[PDB]
Amino acid sequence: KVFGRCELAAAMKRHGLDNYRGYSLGNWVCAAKFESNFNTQATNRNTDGSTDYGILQINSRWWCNDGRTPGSRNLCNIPCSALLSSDITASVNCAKKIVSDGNGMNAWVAWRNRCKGTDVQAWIRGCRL
Ligand SMILES: Nc1ccc([As](=O)(O)O)cc1
Ligand SMILES: Nc1ccc([As](=O)(O)O)cc1
Ligand SMILES: Nc1ccc([As](=O)(O)O)cc1
Ligand code: NA
Repeated sequence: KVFGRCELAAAMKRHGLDNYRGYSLGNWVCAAKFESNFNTQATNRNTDGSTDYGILQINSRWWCNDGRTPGSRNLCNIPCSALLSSDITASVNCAKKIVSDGNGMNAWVAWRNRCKGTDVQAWIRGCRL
């Protein structure tokens, strides 16, 4: 599924990401835009052999099991394919675990480089939430 901007903002809010760990909703919408282009089916291989999955490009080295990242943890206890669903529940639950992990949203390279410190409220302008 390719989400619309306000459509994703509504979904993330309904799942309690807004202000989760102090990160306002625009942070999560911005991250999703620059990690996946709002596409739940997005996958991208990393140099280390792991792969990033879904709307928030969750990594198989630590978070989900993709059957091919030898030496990996599956801390969200989920197959990585579950993170590609049109239903973002699994991605959201796993993201809440990641953002609690210690480095907060810095875990997401696109957020750090393209969202952090910017006017992220712009990402939810016009939405009815
Ligand atoms: N903004 C953005 C554009 C393209 C992609 As991709 O799913 O092609 O790696 C991901 C994010
Ligand atoms: N050889 C081997 C291949 C894949 C995995 As796994 O990414 O499912 O944990 C573990 C070991
Ligand atoms: N200056 C400023 C910085 C961030 C935010 As907000 O995205 O946490 O609502 C609001 C104002
Ligand atoms: Na894994």
